[PDB]
Amino acid sequence: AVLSFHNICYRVKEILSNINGIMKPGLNAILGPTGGGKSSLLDVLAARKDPSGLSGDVLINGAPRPANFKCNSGYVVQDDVVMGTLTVRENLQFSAALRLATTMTNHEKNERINRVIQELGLDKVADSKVGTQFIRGVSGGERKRTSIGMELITDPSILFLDEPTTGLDSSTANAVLLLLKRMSKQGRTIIFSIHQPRYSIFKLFDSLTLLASGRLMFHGPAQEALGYFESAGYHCEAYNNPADFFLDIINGDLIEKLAEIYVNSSFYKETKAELHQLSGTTSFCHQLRWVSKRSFKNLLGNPQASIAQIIVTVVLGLVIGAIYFGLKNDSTGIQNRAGVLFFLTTNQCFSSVSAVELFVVEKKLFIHEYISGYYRVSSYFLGKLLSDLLPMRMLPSIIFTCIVYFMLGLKPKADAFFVMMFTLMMVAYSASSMALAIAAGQSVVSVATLLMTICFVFMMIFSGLLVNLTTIASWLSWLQYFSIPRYGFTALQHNEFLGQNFCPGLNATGNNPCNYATCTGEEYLVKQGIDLSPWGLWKNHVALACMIVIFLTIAYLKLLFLKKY
Amino acid sequence: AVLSFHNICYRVKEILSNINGIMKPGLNAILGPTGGGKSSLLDVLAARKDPSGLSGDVLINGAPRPANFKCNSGYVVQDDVVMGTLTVRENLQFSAALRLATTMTNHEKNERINRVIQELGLDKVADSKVGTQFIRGVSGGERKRTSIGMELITDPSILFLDEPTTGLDSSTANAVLLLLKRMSKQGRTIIFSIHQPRYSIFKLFDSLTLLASGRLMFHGPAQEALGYFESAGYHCEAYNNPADFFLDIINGDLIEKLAEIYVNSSFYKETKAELHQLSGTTSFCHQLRWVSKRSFKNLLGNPQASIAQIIVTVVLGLVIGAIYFGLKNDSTGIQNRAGVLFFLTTNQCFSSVSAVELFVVEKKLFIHEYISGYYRVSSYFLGKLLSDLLPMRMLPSIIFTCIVYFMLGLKPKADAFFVMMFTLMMVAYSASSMALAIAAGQSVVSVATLLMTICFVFMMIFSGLLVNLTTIASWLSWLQYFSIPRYGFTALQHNEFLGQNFCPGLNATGNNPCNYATCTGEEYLVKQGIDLSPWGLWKNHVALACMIVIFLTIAYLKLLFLKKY
Ligand SMILES: Cc1ccc(NC(=O)c2ccc(CN3CCN(C)CC3)cc2)cc1Nc1nccc(-c2cccnc2)n1
Ligand SMILES: CC(C)CCC[C@@H](C)[C@H]1CC[C@H]2[C@@H]3CC=C4C[C@@H](O)CC[C@]4(C)[C@H]3CC[C@]12C
Ligand SMILES: CC(C)CCC[C@@H](C)[C@H]1CC[C@H]2[C@@H]3CC=C4C[C@@H](O)CC[C@]4(C)[C@H]3CC[C@]12C
Repeated sequence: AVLSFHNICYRVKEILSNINGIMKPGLNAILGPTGGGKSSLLDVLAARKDPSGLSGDVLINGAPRPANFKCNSGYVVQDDVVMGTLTVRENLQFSAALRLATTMTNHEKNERINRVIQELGLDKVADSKVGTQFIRGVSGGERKRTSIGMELITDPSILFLDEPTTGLDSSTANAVLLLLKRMSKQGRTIIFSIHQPRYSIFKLFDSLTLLASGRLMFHGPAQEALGYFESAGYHCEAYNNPADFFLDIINGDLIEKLAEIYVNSSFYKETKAELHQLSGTTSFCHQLRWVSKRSFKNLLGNPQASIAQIIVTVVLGLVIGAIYFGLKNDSTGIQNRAGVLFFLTTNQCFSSVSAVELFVVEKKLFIHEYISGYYRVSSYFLGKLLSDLLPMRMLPSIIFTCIVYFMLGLKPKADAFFVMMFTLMMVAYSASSMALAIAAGQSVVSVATLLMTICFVFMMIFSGLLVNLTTIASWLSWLQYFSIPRYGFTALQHNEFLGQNFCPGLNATGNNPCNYATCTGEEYLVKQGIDLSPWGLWKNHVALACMIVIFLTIAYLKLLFLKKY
Repeated sequence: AVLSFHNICYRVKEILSNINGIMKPGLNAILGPTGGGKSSLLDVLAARKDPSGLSGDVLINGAPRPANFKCNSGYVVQDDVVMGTLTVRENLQFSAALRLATTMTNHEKNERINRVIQELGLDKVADSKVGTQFIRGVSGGERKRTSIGMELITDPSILFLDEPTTGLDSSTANAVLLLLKRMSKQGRTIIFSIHQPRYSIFKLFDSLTLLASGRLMFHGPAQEALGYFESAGYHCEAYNNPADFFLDIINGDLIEKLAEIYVNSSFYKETKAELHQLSGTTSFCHQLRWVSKRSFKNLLGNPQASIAQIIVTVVLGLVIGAIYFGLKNDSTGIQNRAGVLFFLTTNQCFSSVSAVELFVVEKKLFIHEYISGYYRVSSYFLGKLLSDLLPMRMLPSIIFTCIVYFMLGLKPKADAFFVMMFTLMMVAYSASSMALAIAAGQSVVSVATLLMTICFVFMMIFSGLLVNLTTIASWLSWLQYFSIPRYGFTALQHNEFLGQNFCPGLNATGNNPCNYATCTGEEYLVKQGIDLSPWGLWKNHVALACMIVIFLTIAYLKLLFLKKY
């Protein structure tokens, strides 16, 4: 194929202006400083910029662009979207399992990818972890071509690369481009935007589209690539870089002085002729099965934050298991259970600040994938929390009630012990479902951690311990239902002080003199304003279920309405 | 003033090796890549590297370095050390007020610095805020020139500049380079290390000392600056950068091939001739008066970290003031009073995370000023907390207990109001001192926060409310004394349960049947196990003062034993 664009303009102040470059198959390039449009019109061609400010017409061999054009062409980006704790043969496995595996069977995807790993120089390191900045692995010179093949699995026709060789250890930074030379001969239109090449590839190109000050510059066809500026007064000369002086008139030795050449130039007079010549979603249930495989294999591969909520949980169980040990039934038994039941509820809230890193640590990965048509939004959101949020906020609840229960000496039944295990694994979801809502769809975390714990302290006040709720008169008992650690703390106190006594040496079973005593259980709950009825126990657990579905929806309601551009 | 160094070696693996350069008065330079040794030998000549790993010698006009060599030579650095929210005239005033003017009075410093601001291009914007990243102001081309004049006040001999043009908006990047030429004509030996110049001032220098791979490289003299590489095979050619092709040898068109030409070059053999020829704390009381004037001015002009700790104090005072309001003396008066006293002492303890930014955010400021001999460490530390710690930890305490005391209805005495205002501003310093102890002398905040709020939860348990302390049996009750909000909570509970009744309609002054009642005040305190005597109240305050003196001391001790190099 062949790309072209005529009379392109754009606004957010008008950013770009009328440019009319052509783009033949081969190996193109975009040049210029960072302030110009070296990173702008790449997002115009690949349907990445917003179609509001776009005015001109961009063509693909005379025909206009299809309605599915962005999901057939690669967009290898600068910041690497390859997953860290994953195998390379597993990483290309994930790309092949979504874009093209609708009809071909499971021994047809593995022969197409072996055609790719036999390219790229990859068969030596084909079964290693790619490594992160935190864990050593495959070096940075070999991960950029690893991300190239992830969008080469489907058969493309344009590879919109996005400045590969920046911060890429220049001794082997050419190894990406000499690789790009040999793959360009098969009929691929490599269109990218390199960042400050010195001299070496200035002959090893096919067509430049240098831009400066975000306005306009040609030199579309370029193998001579320098002859346009040696007749304009401002000459690049002996002992001068050719690729740096061209934009040095804004660097201080006007750009309008070299802009005005193109009314009477040597390349504009032929390109307007051709540009005026030609002027006239699959298998939903397969998705969240395979999306579930990455986030689970990511957790096993990185055992530094996974065990970090297991050790600090079972250590904290033993400290509460050692401070409290054999709590008695004396006069200091009401206060001794009011604390240890308050600590288990509040720790299940405040240790759920670490769910902000479930969506915001890889927000750059998500927007690139959904715009490339891998999976639907609801398949990501129903699959992500089903794989990481559930089995990391459930097992650190049942270990944290199995250790503590037979060390304190609570009510030693069988059904009343499976409720305390149930309420902690329900309040920890309804605490984490709050953190998922005010985080998803952002870029930083230091405005969604100072905001969340400043709202988790206003929930800690109305909790039936520091207030004694049935004393605020009218206009501040309607904030009482908005606090998550209430409903866990009430249901934990309901099955705890039923049928117990705290006045040993006397008896008040049915003969109760001497008021202002609080020595039996069932009068203590009356004073704290909670119902003495078996419906009143399960009233909280149907409230947290409605607190989860409300909060989890407005996460998924805001993952749809985000700027996917 | 003339520098000379012969056969320098340096080990942390030896990074550096034998270098043989001579530095003439004029305007020198240091070139090369960032991974090499351009940023390494600047800290060797300017006495910033430690003299341990150094084996070679440096000479100032044949004499070695005196014991006071770093206290006459400025070290203008690449990241700015100018105070952001301060005016330029007072900023250069502070630089003059410490180094030289102990004998002259206050009408000689402005006589010298008016000559300085008449240079430098300062006479337009001499009286504004210089600004920072977060708050705007004077542009970057004027902020870097302010640091130059800041260490130009005392009459120097060498200005060891430290890569000025890093990220410095190239159209006026030559302006500071043009400014350095004119001041150098009067006996200023400028030694700096530029970062990738294009072509222009490469000829407008006096003596390069280009280096690469941290090993060695020559061209000491520089007036032709290119005549060496046209005789070495790897010739810099027409239409090629001369500034890069000298160091493009690290990219591979071998660096060591050029080093073998250095045993037979035209500059190795005559430089060894001369180097083998020539080889054969003031007014301490005045200091902390003036140091406190800066940081107090840094609170006035920056109303984003000062009034932010007043609004969240007074919007919290009403929320506490409205939840509890007119607390009674009936049977739910104990729990309703122990809550709000627990929430006041812990809120002063978790409001200590906002004081670890008091030393950490300006460590790069403190290291540069102490090695240049501005002030002693005991003047900086004792001058810091007098200005930024005292009037910002006390004023959000007495506004927090005045607005709530009559709002709740506590004991309406006169002296019992001056204990609650006193104890909260006594627990606040001891809380802020502990956050000063495990932060002072570090680089990142996110280690001294997840280590400190993991310790201020081990103090929130042993706090007289969630434990009922006389049940921890033997071997964890020795951990009872290591917790800061215990001492603030007991002394607040001591003067608030003394002399009241929580048993309306009955009376237990000397007639108390019906045990487990807690109808009087003094039965509640003995049930918690605190001393019911005027010694036990003031026992906590003398314990808190011993906590302050211990923690403030190790803040001062770990400031001394720091790697100031
Ligand atoms: C078990 C508990 C009970 C109460 C509290 N918090 C408070 O008692 C409290 C009091 C006042 C404020 C208000 N603060 C005022 C100033 N502004 C700026 C911020 C909020 C906040 C919290 C924390 C905890 N525990 C807790 N909190 C956070 C984290 C952890 C934790 C535990 C284990 C592993 N990792 C983290 N544990
Ligand atoms: C703004 C959003 C996030 C918070 C929504 C709070 C609401 C939805 C929560 C707080 C209190 C909860 C209610 C408390 C009482 C009951 C019991 C029963 O009669 C129906 C459910 C119902 C009515 C709960 C439904 C969910 C509930 C109404
Ligand atoms: C490193 C620090 C925090 C712990 C060291 C202990 C210091 C800080 C604290 C902990 C317990 C405190 C002691 C507890 C008991 C008393 C009461 C009286 O007899 C004199 C003060 C004295 C003796 C306190 C002095 C300060 C003290 C010793």
